[PDB]
Amino acid sequence: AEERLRMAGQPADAAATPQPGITGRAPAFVHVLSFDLADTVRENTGTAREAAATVLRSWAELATRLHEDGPAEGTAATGLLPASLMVTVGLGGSLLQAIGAADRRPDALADLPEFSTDELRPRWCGGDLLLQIGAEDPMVLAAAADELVAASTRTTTVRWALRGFRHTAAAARNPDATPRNLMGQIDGTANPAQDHALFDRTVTAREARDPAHAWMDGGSYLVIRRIRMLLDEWRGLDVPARERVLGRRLDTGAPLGGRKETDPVVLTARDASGRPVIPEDAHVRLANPESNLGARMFRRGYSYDEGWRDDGVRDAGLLFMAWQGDPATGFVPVQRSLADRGDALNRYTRHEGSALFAVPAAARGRYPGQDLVE
Amino acid sequence: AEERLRMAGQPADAAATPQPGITGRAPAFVHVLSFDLADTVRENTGTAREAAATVLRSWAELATRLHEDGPAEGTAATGLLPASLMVTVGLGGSLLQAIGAADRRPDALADLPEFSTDELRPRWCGGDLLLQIGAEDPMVLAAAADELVAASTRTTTVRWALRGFRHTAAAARNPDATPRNLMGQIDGTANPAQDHALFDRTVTAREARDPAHAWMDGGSYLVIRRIRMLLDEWRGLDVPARERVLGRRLDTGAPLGGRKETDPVVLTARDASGRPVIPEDAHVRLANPESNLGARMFRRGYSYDEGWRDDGVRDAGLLFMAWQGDPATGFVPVQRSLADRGDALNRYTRHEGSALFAVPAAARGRYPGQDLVE
Ligand code: HEM
Ligand code: HEM
Repeated sequence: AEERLRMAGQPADAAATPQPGITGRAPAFVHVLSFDLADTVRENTGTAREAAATVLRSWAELATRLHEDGPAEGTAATGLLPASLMVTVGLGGSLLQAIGAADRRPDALADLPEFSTDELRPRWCGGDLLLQIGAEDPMVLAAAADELVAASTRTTTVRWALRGFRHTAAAARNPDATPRNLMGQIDGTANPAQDHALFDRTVTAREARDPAHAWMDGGSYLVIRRIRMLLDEWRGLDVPARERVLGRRLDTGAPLGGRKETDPVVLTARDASGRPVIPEDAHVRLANPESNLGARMFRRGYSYDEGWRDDGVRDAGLLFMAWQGDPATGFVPVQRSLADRGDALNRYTRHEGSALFAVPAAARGRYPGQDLVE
Repeated sequence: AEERLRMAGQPADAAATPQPGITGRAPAFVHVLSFDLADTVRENTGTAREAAATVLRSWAELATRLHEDGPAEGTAATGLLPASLMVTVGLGGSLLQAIGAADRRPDALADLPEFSTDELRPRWCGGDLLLQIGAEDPMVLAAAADELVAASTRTTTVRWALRGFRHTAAAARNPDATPRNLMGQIDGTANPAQDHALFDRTVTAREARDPAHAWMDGGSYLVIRRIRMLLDEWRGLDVPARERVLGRRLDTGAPLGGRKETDPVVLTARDASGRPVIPEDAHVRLANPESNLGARMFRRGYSYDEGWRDDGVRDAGLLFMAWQGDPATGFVPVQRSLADRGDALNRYTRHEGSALFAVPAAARGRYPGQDLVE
């Protein structure tokens, strides 16, 4: 009962680094918003930089109030508990271009490459600025998102936005169990544990050798992918076929040759026929760090459901979010493996949006990106 | 703590009448889906009737399993508590036309009139068939909706669908408190209490005098309105101005001349100037049964958030749902008062979708609409 109620009844840890929204338990709901600087503030790099400073300071001041007290009285969230409300601010490479700070762009903020399976909509890609807003309650989330967007109106425009969800802690039979996605799969098993030195090695940017790039010291890079799931096709597969696509069992989450969710995926194991226990094209084989020269990431994603598009196909799937110190040793080589080496999951998924954001560490009395912008 | 956990941890009352989804505590989430019979089943009224019988029986059988056991293993909801999952089935007047049952249409199923403030999109209006799916958890809801839509694929097509939300019970400081909407207003105060004879008088269809219409005995009629809120304009009003628009206080929900949420709205009360305490154009004045020759309804609505449309304006608002025994003595005269007599709330709202559905009573070993269709 205590763990069923904790997420909805407690505030987030506002001191979590680099910013709230990476460590700790992930709340049940997310709103991911990508913003562009308004066309009216782009006369020159100076007017763009002043706009960026205005909105980043405004968001930081409001985030501090939201973390400490919640959405104000007179909002949709009046009368509700803090529900683990957390606000994360991210900066796109395009922001640095727009404000005349190209020489401050770290190598890790390089644009993501195209991949062979991309079906990306340009209006769902990129963005100068990111807000990731999380909460255990949708009304707390809605009230915070409304306030934060209102603070941005004169300097920015919403480029794209997506709401996502997981199960709520209150509805979990076992509150410590790994969540499932819309394909019914246990989702998150192989993430590095947060109390582990592997977590910081995976998530935190490498200390800059160029002081122009040191504004990202202690920060992390977020890759977002909007991945539609082909759920009608997936529904046609029986359970053994679904498990062959993934490499893990649907009921237990165990690797196909194991017995428990936490048993290791043994990529060298062979069955009685001499063929691999984990199929050659199984998702967990091709995504494994062992298949990618050690590339690793922290996946903290959400499901989304946008209803039905005009052609009648369901638009629902995975709001994929991966955290790493450098996309070149995380998302990028792994996604190249999935795209080029024939991940069986490619038959049931479509990457339709994409963005990369730099998420700097919080600093006392300073707003995210201040030492970049000012 | 017990009331914070009850909605997420308990099944719905599957024996609630006319069907689940009207009485009891309303779950935090809803998915409203409107379906049309597929164009391929409309050769004649006989092929349409056979399609209707197929999908209604399929939905009823699946609803029985969902109410008793929840979404199956191998779905997104595996490992979750029942979360008050409830499924309601409704029938549109257009269904009765399509299956050759025009003489079975009760007078109360007459099409809603146009109102002077309508801004309705035709693709967001009407429908042959309704599913209202509710749950306290979004993954339980998503899994049930997926199964129910899958059961409908060969006979129907989704016409429109909208997901809605309230606060979760787990996040309520006071779990018995009335919910708020996206304008921050306390929403639901004047509803008839469920343990009250007024509730059944308000919600339940009047016993038919024509046996051809008796299939709706014990049922209710649902009016759905998709009402966009002009939240950016609303944000410009100070609190006294917001309260003047509504007629009730933002902090307490009391009528302007009262002290407590439950104090009566005294429409005859005058201030020291001789003017009404409750303004002449306040929403709660024009919506009051006293202003409408006793017309009354049971409002069981949800908030929605569909992001931003192509013109950049936020598409969020109220998924209005009103239950009554006859729209002519419920929704219709009240909406005519709001539209024609200048409700101040008209300045901040836009009705963009609309539907009327007949929701018949459940019967032992029979599916909703069986005695109409067979
Ligand atoms: C909708 C698309 C996807 C689905 C449904 C999906 C699902 C899953 C599932 C169920 C697992 C096993 C449990 C776990 O360890 O988390 C897994 C593992 C993993 N996935 Fe995905 N995934 C998707 C896309 C991606 C993408 C785009 C990437 C990276 C580019 C990725 C990287 C990984 C990694 C690194 C692992 C852990 C492998 C290991 O070390 O054992 N996934 N995925
Ligand atoms: C987005 C649009 C609307 C909003 C924000 C809104 C909000 C409210 C609020 C805050 C109350 C007071 C608390 C309560 O008694 O529930 C109220 C009362 C009421 N509303 Fe609305 N409403 C909207 C649209 C409508 C519509 C379309 C109808 C019917 C056609 C309606 C019918 C009523 C009724 C009957 C009452 C109770 C009046 C009484 O007996 O005191 N409302 N509404």
